[PDB]
Amino acid sequence: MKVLALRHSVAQVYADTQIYTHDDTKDSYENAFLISNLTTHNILYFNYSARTLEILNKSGIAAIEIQSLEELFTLIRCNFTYDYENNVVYLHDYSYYTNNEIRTDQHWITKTNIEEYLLPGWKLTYVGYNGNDTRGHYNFSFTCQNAATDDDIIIEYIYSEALDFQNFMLRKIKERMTTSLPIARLSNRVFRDKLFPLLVKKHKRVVNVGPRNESMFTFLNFPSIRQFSNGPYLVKNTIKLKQERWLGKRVSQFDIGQYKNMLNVITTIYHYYNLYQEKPIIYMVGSAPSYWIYDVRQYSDFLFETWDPLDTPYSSIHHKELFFAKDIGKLKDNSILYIDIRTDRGNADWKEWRKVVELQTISNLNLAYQYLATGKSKVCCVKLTAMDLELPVSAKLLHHPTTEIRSEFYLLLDIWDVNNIKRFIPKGALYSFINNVITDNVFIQSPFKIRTSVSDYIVALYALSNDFNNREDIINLINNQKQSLITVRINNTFKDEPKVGFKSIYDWTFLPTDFETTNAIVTSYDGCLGIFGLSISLASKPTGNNHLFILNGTDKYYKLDQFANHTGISRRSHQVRFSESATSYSGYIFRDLSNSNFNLIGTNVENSVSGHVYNALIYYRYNYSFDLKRWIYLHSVEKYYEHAPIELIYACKSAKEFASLQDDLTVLRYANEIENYINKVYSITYADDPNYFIGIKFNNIPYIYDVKVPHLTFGVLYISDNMIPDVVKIMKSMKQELFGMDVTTSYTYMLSDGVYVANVSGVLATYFKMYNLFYKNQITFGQSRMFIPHITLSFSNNKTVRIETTKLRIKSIYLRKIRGDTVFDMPE
Amino acid sequence: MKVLALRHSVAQVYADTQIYTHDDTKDSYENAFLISNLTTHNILYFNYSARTLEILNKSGIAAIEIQSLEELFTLIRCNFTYDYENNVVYLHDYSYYTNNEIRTDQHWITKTNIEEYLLPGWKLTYVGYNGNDTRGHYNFSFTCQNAATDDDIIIEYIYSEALDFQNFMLRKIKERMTTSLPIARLSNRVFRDKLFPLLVKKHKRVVNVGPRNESMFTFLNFPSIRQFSNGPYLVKNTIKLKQERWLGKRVSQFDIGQYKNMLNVITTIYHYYNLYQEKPIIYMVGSAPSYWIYDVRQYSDFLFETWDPLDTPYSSIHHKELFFAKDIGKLKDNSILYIDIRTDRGNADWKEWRKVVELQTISNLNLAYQYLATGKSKVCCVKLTAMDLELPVSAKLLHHPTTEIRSEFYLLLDIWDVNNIKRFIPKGALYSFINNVITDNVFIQSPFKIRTSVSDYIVALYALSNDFNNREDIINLINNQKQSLITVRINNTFKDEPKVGFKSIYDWTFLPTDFETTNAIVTSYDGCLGIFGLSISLASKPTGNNHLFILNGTDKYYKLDQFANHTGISRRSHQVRFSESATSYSGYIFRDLSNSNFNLIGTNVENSVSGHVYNALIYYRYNYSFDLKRWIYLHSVEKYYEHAPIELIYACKSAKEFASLQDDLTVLRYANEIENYINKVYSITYADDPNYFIGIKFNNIPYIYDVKVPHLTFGVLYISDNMIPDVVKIMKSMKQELFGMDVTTSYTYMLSDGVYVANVSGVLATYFKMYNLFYKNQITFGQSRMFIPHITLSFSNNKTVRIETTKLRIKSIYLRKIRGDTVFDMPE
Ligand SMILES: Nc1nc2c(ncn2[C@@H]2O[C@H](COP(=O)(O)O)[C@@H](O)[C@H]2O)c(=O)[nH]1
Ligand SMILES: Nc1nc2c(ncn2[C@@H]2O[C@H](COP(=O)(O)O)[C@@H](O)[C@H]2O)c(=O)[nH]1
Repeated sequence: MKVLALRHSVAQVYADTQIYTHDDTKDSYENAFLISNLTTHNILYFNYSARTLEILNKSGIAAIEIQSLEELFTLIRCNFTYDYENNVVYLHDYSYYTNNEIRTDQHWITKTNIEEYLLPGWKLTYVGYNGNDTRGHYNFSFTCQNAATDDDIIIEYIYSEALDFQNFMLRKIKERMTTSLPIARLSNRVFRDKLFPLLVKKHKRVVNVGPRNESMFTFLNFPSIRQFSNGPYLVKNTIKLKQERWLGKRVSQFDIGQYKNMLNVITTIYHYYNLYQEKPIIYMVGSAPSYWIYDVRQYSDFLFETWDPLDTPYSSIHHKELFFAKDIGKLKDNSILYIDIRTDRGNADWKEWRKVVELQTISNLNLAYQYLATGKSKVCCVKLTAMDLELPVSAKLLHHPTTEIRSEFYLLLDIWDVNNIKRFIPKGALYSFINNVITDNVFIQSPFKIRTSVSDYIVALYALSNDFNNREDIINLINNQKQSLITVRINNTFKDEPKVGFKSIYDWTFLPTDFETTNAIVTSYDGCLGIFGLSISLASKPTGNNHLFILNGTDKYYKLDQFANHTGISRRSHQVRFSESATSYSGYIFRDLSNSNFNLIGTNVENSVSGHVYNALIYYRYNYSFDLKRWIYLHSVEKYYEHAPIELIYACKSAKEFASLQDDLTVLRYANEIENYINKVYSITYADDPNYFIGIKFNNIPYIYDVKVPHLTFGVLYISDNMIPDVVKIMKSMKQELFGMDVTTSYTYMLSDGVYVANVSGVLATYFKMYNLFYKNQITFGQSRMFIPHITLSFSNNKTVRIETTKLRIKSIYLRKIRGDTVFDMPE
Repeated sequence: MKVLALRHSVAQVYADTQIYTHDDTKDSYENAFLISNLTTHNILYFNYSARTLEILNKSGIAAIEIQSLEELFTLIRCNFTYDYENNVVYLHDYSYYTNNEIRTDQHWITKTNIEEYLLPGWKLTYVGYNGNDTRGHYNFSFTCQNAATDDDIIIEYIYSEALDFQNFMLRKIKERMTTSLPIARLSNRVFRDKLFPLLVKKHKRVVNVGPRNESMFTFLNFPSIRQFSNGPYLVKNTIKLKQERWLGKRVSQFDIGQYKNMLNVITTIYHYYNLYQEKPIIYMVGSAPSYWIYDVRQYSDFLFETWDPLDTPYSSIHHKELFFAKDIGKLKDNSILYIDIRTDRGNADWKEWRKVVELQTISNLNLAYQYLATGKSKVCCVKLTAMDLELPVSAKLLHHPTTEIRSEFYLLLDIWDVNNIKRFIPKGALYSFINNVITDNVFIQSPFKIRTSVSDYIVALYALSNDFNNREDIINLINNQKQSLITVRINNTFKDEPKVGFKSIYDWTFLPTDFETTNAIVTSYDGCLGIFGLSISLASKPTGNNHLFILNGTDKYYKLDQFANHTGISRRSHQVRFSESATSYSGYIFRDLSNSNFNLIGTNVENSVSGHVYNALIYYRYNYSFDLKRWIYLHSVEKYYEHAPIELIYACKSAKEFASLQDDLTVLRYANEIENYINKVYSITYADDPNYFIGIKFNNIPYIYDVKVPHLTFGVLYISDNMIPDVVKIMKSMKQELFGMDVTTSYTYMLSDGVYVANVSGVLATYFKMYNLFYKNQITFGQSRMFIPHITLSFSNNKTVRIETTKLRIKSIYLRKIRGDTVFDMPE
């Protein structure tokens, strides 16, 4: 939506493409609301106060100050993510292709030969995390940087099994200039970066579920988190594999040895974090060039100590040019040891040189056992060729990709992988692992058992919703659990399909109303950006991979008009009402017809009902950022605004009817889901065949009438005959809000056959309060019909006569017994 | 399938269209099995014994004796349902259209004018229940009758809102001669007729869920059943309805007053059964012609006492030609009173004649209250026009259809509908009920709360599976419940769609493996016909509205090879193996490839594995009549046949692979559903890196070999060193089943690289038994690999050499320690 707030005396409207203008000082909250229901994508907000920007930025709507026009305004056009507490703009613009470069955020790729393999004239540069080395280009009122990088192209290529690179990047560079900016995917690495370091301090613990190599680096300075994912591959499960022979396969023009050397270490550490909640010393041998070190130090600071003949530019201590051979007792315990002692064949005979590779492998294991023989908290990660070896069963294999597959895989070990566990593995049982099994993830820790906990702050962002997880176990994990941040997918389709996918995998799909939480928000992506200190410039789409977010047990459940609020509620309706092929009164006509006020749709300008909810139900696909359920519970019990209980049912009933004609079975369910939850948090009682009624007499009715005493039957009630004395409290306590309300009549109509009446206006708000006042005193009031206030005139069938809006005022009020000869109260 | 058993010396094969022949005396149930896996639809079985027919008829396969050819054989061609205990054939042939008639089983339609409204030349006749008046036409070795009637055409027409009848029947008569005979629909009224009268005595109390007007007459002689359905419409819910005026609507050329007069009584009774498990006297007034009485007496015998000026042919006592006016104390209590006191306008003025209709209505209510003022167990059903009246809230309205809508509806009352409950109803609130609300069902009793019970024998045949019922509540109703007969729909589609429908309503879809019952059958429609004394001639289709049946807590759980047995298991495979575009060994090749015996598919003629289950998994859509789960649990614990535990996993693993290539995600689930249930009822242990092994030495190996001692490693085991003394028991107890088994070798092969071996044959059955005796003695034995028995010859790579099948015999057996220098047992 991208609100751009411009200087009062310096501000221009030009022939732009998606620009509305807004300017007012009516209210801070009410102005932001009126903005947030505006249609277009780019809005100029000419005279402003900081609090109207606060509310929007809190609502996930990116709203920012603009002080100048030449570059501060033209470059903040493009889409972005805004941290509204440190005033940093994370742009997501792929217009940097124009000066003919790609850009990464990993230093190691710059030292490859890749620029030989890019298209002619292109380069890569500006290597910083989130583009934090972009900010040197711009000089604004705010800090700014373009976090768009092409990590996708390079990393997918490695996992792509394709060999021509120019063909590859030319394909993908054309995909972005064709298809939609995946803004939600890009904004997550921003979200993840600030999401954890504050969460860790606030709760003192955290568990994450399903981390992928999106987060290879997020957690390197967080030992005290415990991540769970797909389990590892074990030596225990090589016995499955059919035998196979050397397969010389090349899948990368440019050498990516530094990438696996980075991943195998990183895997080794998250393992060490899994076992002990501490973080190690990191010894190394055989790995000099190590341009992947500087990538690591941008996140967490580790002590790297290396033994290699060649240059290690990036380390604390490069101890020797000798490679660590048997001086093994000189190592500290709190450690990991990464062994990559290797060789390179020259032109020597492969059949005889193979003998050398076998002997190193025997040695490299002897180093591993002697390491793990003495001290505790020691992990290894050792180099192996594919030959017959005696390996521990419970150990974990790794084959992160490389330049080319030529028979080697790495093994990592723990202290208990030595304690009397050993198996013999044949040769071709390893090649069968090498050649077909690519390791996908450095996070090889055990799966998350789906059950509630009370010490755990559980995060689960894109791990659950998979079809293979028990639906009810995740539901109960969400309902019967405090302390979390869970994400699940919304049922964004019609005909209520419970499982939705890509023709590869299906995922479980939810509505908001699957969950009877106790104190929790259930909002969208943009809403939770606001909760955690962020705001985004692009709105969510009605279809596509939208996801419910669920915050349990948080400080922000009571702060309703701040976060996950009624912002954005009517944005799509206003499009339908005025523009997209309908009359402006379409919603004002339908809901009265569907609630049996179909004779009268004149007074549907004002005094209609079913405001917030009817929009929340039929356009949930757009505005599920508004947690409807949280809105209702906090008005059951006053913890601004107030509507009667009755109005919410009519909002539900009309959405059913609407979804029936449309045949949108998902709204139709969602309407059923709500209305019996409305009848849950509070009951509703109906004096269907009442005994008493509240009546209002007037001085003079400016109409023709044959009924001997015209009156307004203001409401009916069914009570016991000694709760009269506490009914009369209410008439007495609000006698002037009835004498003081603008009763007006302007016309006659036909309420029904043989019942010719007037219309009364301007009274309902008092009627809705009166229903609430009687309610909590446990007094029945009102019928299941819609109370349309009317003054009876005659039992005939006549013509609607219009007069000027003539004010009527109150003779008296009275509480009358139906078919009785006496009353007991009448204010005056 | 329709097995027709022909006389030995009198039996003919002619140029017929779907005829196989079968004839053998091998073994009774093995013969029926071989039959039941035959392809075609009509089978001649030339020389037979009664027990082979018993098994099939018990298996739901209709199998019958044929003694003659001219008419006993030619007319038993057509499809039918067979009661194999009373030897009655219920034919389902619509060839009676040829002599130009329709046929009903309700006497009242014959006295209408309908034959004026049939197509020219047609008639209707032969009015008996199930066609029980057909049997006078045929003189066979068995009783027989054609239960095909055209109740559909007439009854749908009444509920169709269409007015031209010739156009109607001509449409539907053409639907049957176009589309498929719905047998699963016609055989149910047979099923329902014998299903309840035996069930009521056995369980002592029966509840049925969702009865429709399929069963208007089934239950009239069963008070002690308690039916539940959609609740009634109440006076309480007229307050919803918009006001409306007289709507003169004609929807039936022929008068169907007798139909509503039948339904309103019948509704009145099932109500009385609901309140008081009882059955009443049935007084009447205003209803003389009453040709619907004889329909009632064909099911249950009631005392009907009528007051009407005109002829009542069918009753016990037509007391007077005066109509029951105020002599009301002369009635017995245990009763229902049906009031239809009415009039017929002549040419009198409708505006003045209307006054008469109003006064009767006031009177007809006075009769109703005076009735229900004195005695207990009294139920009324009274005639009303649409006018303003003072009605009880809790009463129940009825507008079963009629000739034409001209402002009348009937009301029924109970004893508590009078006890200080009354409301005023306006005129047009009734017309709005009349004109739009057609009553659907005489069964207006309250819904079934979906929860388990221990006194209840619950039937639920086609009521559950609806999308609006909580899935888990019905699941737990099936799992956590004994004493029932539940039906649910099968997931007959691919891509595992949980809810399936007609684009009108969706219904919850199941697999068999959703349910961990304790002692229950989960079979098809045809299987349960066998259980209850029936058998059907048409097989179920792979797609269409197939339904799981679930019998809990019944005497027949242990009788495996009788009911819901392995009958029919391989019918579709044999079609695929030989005919439908594949080699006969296709299944014998695939399952070895998918279980890593892919080097060898020579010995897949015999000694293959995964027999019953692999067919039960990939063709479940055809043979879900075989409850796979019941088959497995009763072989976990011996309560004929025996296979090893190991074989069932390989059956599951191969179905996964099969369903992966096909991408049939439902088998793929169903395979996962089973294999961890296999690992549930019993564990499996694997000596993956064993310590000991069982070895077998031979006199002389007729091959070339370089290993110093060729041997058969018959099996491996991982045990403690003082469970040798109870391993040797089994070494001893089966020493001759090893010496006595037909060890044979016929060729060499390559088991793997550098391992050149022979093949051993004919030993596995002993190997599978041995696995079980070590098993229940809690001894590990076998690896996760498939044990392919082999004699090692040389560590080279050579050519398969074939020899004649040469028998090898045992020098000795021995239990050896892996890499040890001693043994401790060797039989000889
Ligand atoms: N009673 C009530 N009315 C509202 C509320 N919010 C908006 N409205 C009404 O709905 C209108 C929405 O205007 P629109 O967004 O359709 O132009 C407002 O001008 C106001 O009349 C609310 O919270 N409570
Ligand atoms: N072990 C075992 N084999 C069976 C069983 N039933 C059938 N078979 C085998 O499977 C074959 C099936 O023959 P088909 O029906 O394919 O012509 C039988 O001839 C027999 O060899 C059984 O219950 N157990």
